[PDB]
Amino acid sequence: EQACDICRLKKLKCSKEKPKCAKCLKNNWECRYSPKTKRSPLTRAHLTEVESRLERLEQLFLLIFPREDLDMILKMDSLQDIKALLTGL
Amino acid sequence: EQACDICRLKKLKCSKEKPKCAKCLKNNWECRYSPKTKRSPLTRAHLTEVESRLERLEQLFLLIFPREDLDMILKMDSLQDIKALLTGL
DNA sequence: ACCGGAGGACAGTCCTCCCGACTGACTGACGTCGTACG
DNA sequence: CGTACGACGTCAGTCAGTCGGGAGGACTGTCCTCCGG
Ligand SMILES: [Zn+2]
Ligand SMILES: [Zn+2]
Ligand SMILES: [Zn+2]
Ligand SMILES: [Zn+2]
Repeated sequence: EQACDICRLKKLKCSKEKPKCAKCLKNNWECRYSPKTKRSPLTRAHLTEVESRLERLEQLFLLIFPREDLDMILKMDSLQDIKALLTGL
Repeated sequence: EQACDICRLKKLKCSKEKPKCAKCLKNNWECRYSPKTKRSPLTRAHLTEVESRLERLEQLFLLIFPREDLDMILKMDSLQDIKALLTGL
């Protein structure tokens, strides 16, 4: 089943043979089969672990700071910004 | 297709007839077909939105509580109590 | 009766991969200028 | 001097190649019902 890295990236049929394969072989490229990427399980128990801890950190957050701040953090991607937020106390 | 509240809790086969079904007519029972109860979507995109929020709060709380059992706190249910606690900031 | 879990239709993932559109390059054709000849 | 021919340059059109939206579909895991112990 698994297509080689390059065929994946390019989205063309892979011959998939061993070691290399038609277009990496032909075209002159180093053909690889990368490991599947580890992702979190998409189960319902796990979505619920995570929604319900996020909820409880939100509940605790609100005893400490205003709701308007909740909404800012819940969007920040930068670690300086998450820290500065906290520094304006 | 939908089974009745009761056949649902008792786990027996439901006749499904409306308004009152098999048993619920028999045992002269309060027969409800309660509406289809919502869950949040199990999709990858939504698992991931929620995991990004949780990470950001998780990070914000590493700085509020650099010292431990945040989990102790996360389990409490009382608002006064939690706030009595935190005022040991 | 009661309820753990089998059974199965279904929701949605998460792969590989075919196909269409868009961009770039190459070739051809036309037009304009310059030179040569009358 | 004037006209004609050739050569070069520029523009347009067509073809090919590549990134991309996403169809196809096996599969993971859900989430019902209700069997039978
Ligand atoms: Zn390949
Ligand atoms: Zn390859
Ligand atoms: Zn019923
Ligand atoms: Zn009923």
